[PDB]
Amino acid sequence: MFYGTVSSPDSGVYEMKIGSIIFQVASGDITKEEADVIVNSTSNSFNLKAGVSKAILECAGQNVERECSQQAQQRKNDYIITGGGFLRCKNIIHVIGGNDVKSSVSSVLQECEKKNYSSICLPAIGTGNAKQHPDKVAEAIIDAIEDFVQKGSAQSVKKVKVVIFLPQVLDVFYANMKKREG
Ligand SMILES: CC(=O)Nc1ccccc1O
Ligand SMILES: [Cl-]
Ligand SMILES: [Cl-]
Repeated sequence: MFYGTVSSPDSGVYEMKIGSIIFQVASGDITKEEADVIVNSTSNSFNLKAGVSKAILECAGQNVERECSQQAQQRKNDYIITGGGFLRCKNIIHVIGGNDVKSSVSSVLQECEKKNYSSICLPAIGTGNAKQHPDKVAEAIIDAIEDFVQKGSAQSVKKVKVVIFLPQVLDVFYANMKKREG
């Protein structure tokens, strides 16, 4: 059930179908990507600037930084949605790196359906400052997408891409895809 075949459409990029969704992984700088939503993996204060969060907040700009701290003071949030600033996206969804990764990805998918968005790009959530294990993170991200497909929830969402800072973490994601393939 659900899983297609792993192939490489471009050097260093690997993909497979999960239901109707194209799931892709690659190594690189996520701030150079274009997608409807880019995901940030941050602290429970939404003001971290270390690792992926440093690159995202510096490239998005000061207006996005201020939107984050404004929402953080308003209520207790599991995640926040801001504009894209100077990134090539419509919105940034800022998730907490130390939280359950399957839950965080499920929330991102649901928010993207609510906006009728088609494409998402995320980092290896939790593997930076939060120091979650890469094998557990890969299993959680792919499980969230499988659950979303099984429930019949994929309508607008067509492409989910993980852009991963360390090539060694990319290798862990690729092995998990091969374990699942049809
Ligand atoms: C998960 C995470 O923070 N990754 C990352 C991305 C870019 C630079 C440094 C990094 O550690
Ligand atoms: Cl993290
Ligand atoms: Cl990453």
